Amino acid sequence: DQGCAINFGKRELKCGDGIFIFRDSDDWLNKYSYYPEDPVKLASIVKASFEEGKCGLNSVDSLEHEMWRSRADEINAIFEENDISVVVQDPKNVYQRGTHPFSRIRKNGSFIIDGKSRKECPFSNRVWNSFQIEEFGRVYMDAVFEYTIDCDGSILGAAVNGKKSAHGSPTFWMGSHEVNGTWMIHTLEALDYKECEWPLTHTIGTSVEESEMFMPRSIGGPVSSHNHIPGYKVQTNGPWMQVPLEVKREACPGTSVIIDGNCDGRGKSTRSTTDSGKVIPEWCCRSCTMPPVSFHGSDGCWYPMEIRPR
Amino acid sequence: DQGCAINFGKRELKCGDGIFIFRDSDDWLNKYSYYPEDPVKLASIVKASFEEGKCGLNSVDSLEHEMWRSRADEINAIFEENEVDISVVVQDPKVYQRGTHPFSRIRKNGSFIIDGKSRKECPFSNRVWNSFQIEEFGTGVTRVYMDAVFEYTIDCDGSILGAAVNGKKSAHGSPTFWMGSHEVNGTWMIHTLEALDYKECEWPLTHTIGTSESEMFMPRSIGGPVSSHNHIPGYKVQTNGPWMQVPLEVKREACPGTSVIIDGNCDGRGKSTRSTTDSGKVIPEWCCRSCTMPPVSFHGSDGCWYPMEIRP
Repeated sequence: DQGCAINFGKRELKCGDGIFIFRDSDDWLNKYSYYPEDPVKLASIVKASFEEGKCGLNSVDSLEHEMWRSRADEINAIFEENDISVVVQDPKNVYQRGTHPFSRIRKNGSFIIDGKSRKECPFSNRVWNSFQIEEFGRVYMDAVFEYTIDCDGSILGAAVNGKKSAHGSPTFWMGSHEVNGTWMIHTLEALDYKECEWPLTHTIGTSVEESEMFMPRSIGGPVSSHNHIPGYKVQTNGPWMQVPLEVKREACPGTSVIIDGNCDGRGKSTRSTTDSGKVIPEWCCRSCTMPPVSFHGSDGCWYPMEIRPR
Repeated sequence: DQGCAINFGKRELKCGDGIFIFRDSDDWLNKYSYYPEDPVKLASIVKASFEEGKCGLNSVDSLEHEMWRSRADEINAIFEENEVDISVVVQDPKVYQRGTHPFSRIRKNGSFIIDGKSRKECPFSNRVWNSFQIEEFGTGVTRVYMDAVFEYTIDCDGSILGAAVNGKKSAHGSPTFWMGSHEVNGTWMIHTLEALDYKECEWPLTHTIGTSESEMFMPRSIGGPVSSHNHIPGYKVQTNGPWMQVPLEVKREACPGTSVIIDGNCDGRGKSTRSTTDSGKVIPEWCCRSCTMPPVSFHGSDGCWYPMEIRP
């Protein structure tokens, strides 16, 4: 990796060789060309998997969904030639957990790629995480017949430096820093809602319990010391199911939080506006930090589980 | 951090933002100009430590030793001008060991030996080891600034470390250490390891990658990441290894003029032994228990050495 970074805090320019992790993989929104195994073996794989009694798939991330939407037509043409057709519907960005791996090779039935749990096949009868990537990047994919719950490590990244760190992915970016001795989040952009856990071999400083972390493990978020914000426990019932998120350290427009010690807390997150689009600027919280945190997603301003409407 | 990686001939260019670590920290050998706390208060600190019963210091890294060598004279001059019967002399550990005291808080020619042989009068007990912290990492056109600390700590300083992982690639870094792992057919395994000192500060738990103590190649106490990335298959922890040498280079190749054959009959797990004997003659009769086909061999001061699993 022959490159040439430049800092501005410590004022370096140092060039040479090493390891680089770019965020801009979060910005190359559509440049990949996902080529699965081949236009033949994949067809037989899905045909067999349907023939065993798996109604439809369940994408794991936006990359899988894009690949399937682009390559449904080739598989349909192949089957035409050699009684099943794949119809790729749309989840907004809320890829949930399927509970089956692919199956081994040996009316108009359908293999819905990721559809609503319409009482005809629940999430139980779906294949979720049964691909793995061989080339970093055009990306080639290979099928797998073993169930897994950890995300694919071939596309992840992590890095630490002097008082700086960053957990990356093409659809995720968390950036921590150390101030006054401790490590705490300061950037967080999520473009999906995955449910694959972060692998241990790509976490930095795995020496924590799952009770101080900000982003929970199941939603997919590194299990480390860098992943937590002081004064806030795990965000189980957070606003994680939304479209592109951003965790921000500022009170949401028109509202205010006054640090108290008498108002109940630790329930579920609540939007700043009511169901009729009216703000409620009467927010309290228990012992929290001086500024509040607030997500910025699909509906807009949400608040963490420690900030309640008084 | 707006930098990028370039491919020659292919003439691609991918710039942006992120985190960048470079090996070349093990290439830039002499540009640092270390500045201590200040010319005046460091003198008072070492004077107070001497008054409380600490014979001398003990450097931990090459950076501290070079700083002391460069800046002993200023402290000597300040001491002279303040009329005090002390003077610091700095010797030369070729191998930095462990003291047991932090700097003491401020409130015939005595000797405050920086790092010299344990001459049965100033043992390691009366020595200060790890009492500094880099605050700013300089500007350059680098000038590392150091601030005292009065609490004993056995971890190294994180302001100069760095770790990174990517698709099937990893690297733990320092200006005096570079381990680089990769993932081939399953697990992770070292493929490059260059050490320039013999430190004894443990790697910090917050700058490791995959912290999930009997398979690690480089031991913990010598100072080496506690991670799954830190091991070589078939070779267990290197307690009595050849770590005490000047720049090492863990190489995966047979040693010159020798030969290794895997055997299920010979002894193992002893101590590291050099390829050439005490008289400069090789011994090409090397055996190994369960090991791997390409043997590993530390290349240090005297040349070839061998791990603890390979015996003559």
